[PDB]
Amino acid sequence: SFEKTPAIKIVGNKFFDSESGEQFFIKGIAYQLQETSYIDALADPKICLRDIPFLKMLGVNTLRVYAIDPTKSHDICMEALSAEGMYVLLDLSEPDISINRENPSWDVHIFERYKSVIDAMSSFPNLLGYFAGNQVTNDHTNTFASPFVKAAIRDAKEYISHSNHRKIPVGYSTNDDAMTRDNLARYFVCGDVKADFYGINMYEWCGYSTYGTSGYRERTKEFEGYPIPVFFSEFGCNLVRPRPFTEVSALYGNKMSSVWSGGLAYMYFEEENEYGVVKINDNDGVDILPDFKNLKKEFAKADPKGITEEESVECPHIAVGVWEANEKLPETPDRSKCACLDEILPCEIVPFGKYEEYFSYLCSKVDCSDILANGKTGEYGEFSDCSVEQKLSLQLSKLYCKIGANDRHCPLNDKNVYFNLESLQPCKNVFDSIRDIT
Ligand SMILES: OC[C@H]1O[C@@H](O[C@@H]2[C@@H](O)[C@H](O[C@@H]3[C@@H](O)[C@@H](O[C@@H]4[C@@H](O)[C@H](O[C@@H]5[C@@H](O)[C@H](O)O[C@H](CO)[C@H]5O)O[C@H](CO)[C@H]4O)O[C@H](CO)[C@H]3O)O[C@H](CO)[C@H]2O)[C@H](O)[C@@H](O)[C@@H]1O
Ligand SMILES: *[C@H]1O[C@H](CO)[C@@H](O)[C@H](O[C@@H]2O[C@H](CO)[C@@H](O)[C@H](O[C@@H]3O[C@H](CO)[C@@H](O)[C@H](O[C@@H]4O[C@H](CO)[C@@H](O)[C@H](O)[C@H]4O)[C@H]3O)[C@H]2O)[C@H]1O
Repeated sequence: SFEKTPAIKIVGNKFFDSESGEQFFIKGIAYQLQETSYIDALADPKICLRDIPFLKMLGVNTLRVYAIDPTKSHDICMEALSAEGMYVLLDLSEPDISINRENPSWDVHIFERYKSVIDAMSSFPNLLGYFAGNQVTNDHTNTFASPFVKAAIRDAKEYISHSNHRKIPVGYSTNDDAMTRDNLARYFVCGDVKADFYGINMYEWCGYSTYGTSGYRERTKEFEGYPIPVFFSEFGCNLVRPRPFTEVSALYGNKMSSVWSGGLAYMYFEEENEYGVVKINDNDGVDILPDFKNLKKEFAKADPKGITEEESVECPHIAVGVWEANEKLPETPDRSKCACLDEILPCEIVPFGKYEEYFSYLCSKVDCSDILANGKTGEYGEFSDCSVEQKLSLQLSKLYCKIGANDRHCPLNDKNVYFNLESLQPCKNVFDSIRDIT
């Protein structure tokens, strides 16, 4: 039963309870513990059922979760959250499968991860939204990663649209770098593809600050009229402790409630970074920290005055060293096309420092244009959406064919290289593409 959490929908630049029609404001906290490299607390009832009572005391209605394991069940925890009126904002990526901001790709491997999370989590009415990326671009040196994130938003949205699932919105979470902030926010609502909502990591308010002096007034004037819901994906600067959380009074106050859809405190668990409101002891029990009462009191005080439901933008121009995100986006990764490489290529490589070494080597012998992806120029190779191993295998196979010894000896020395016997057996279009490529 999900009665206490009606699905939230988006109308204009606001969230609304789909049953009541009242504006929904996020009063949230980040909930993530640091087998899989990440820990999925929502897959383990002994963890989530310990914490929900404290989350209830805090007064939160939303958790932000950075990584789930899609191979595990989540209904116990999601139902337990619903019973307390709590929703989940969830990233689609995980640290080891996270668009690489320094070497960006939007490919079948990352897309498969995204689909897996969508198929694991979309049945829950209290799944508020998905993040298709989190601070990928983070300064003026890696703005070219943003077209890859936009492609991911488009493709996650399309995958959801074509699925039988409720049309859970797909958004983006960004940092607060002064040089890139404005351009990023415009980019994610520009042209033909838009984020559904937008979260900003917001640490401008530290200790006993004010609306005017923190920078909140400037950010609020900045986002006034923004076409999609906007909120703080993180808040809780820890410069002064115990954190007063007096920013909460401002965020849900009259001047900010008309622009922002609330925010999520960072974070629940105390870990090496010192941002918790609770600490898990040696006995796996919850010890409440000095911050907890302050957040609780502020959330309890917060009463945002909302409206009721009944009541294309130009992309930033390109400038070298300032903004290098092309409006033109990578294509939707094509699992079938890429899977036909596994079938027809003579020389294959099992997944692995070696990528950079081997691409350097192979791309000195054959033309790697077909696997390159350039977010600055909007030039994306025909097989740039395949997995890194598929891309490497393509180049190795091209070299094998160029040598033409046809002796089943693949021209790269590595235990991970093998000749593909399936290649000898008598995907038609991909074959034509690859046969053409030789
Ligand atoms: O670095 C790891 C971390 O980085 C994040 O991205 C950051 C981003 O948060 C950052 O945003 C800038 C804010 O820090 C902002 O904050 C200023 C605030 O710190 C300052 O505090 C006062 C303090 O200086 C004083 O001594 O004592 C008083 C006590 O009351 C404090 O209030 O107050 C300023 C105004 O008075 C306030 O602006 O400043 C700028 C301008 O808005 C923000 O851009 O920018 C970083 C560098 O560009 C950026 O890397 C990520 O989100 C996170 O994931 C990473 O882990
Ligand atoms: C906001 O600021 C606080 C404190 O200043 C900071 O600790 C937060 O950092 C997040 O904390 C979480 C743990 O509490 C982490 O899970 C989280 O990490 C990020 O999670 C996303 C979601 O799964 C992944 O996509 C990240 O993975 C990296 O992604 C980048 C961009 O795609 C890639 O370049 C990297 O290859 C990849 O590792 C991941 O680190 C963490 O961000 C702040 O959000």
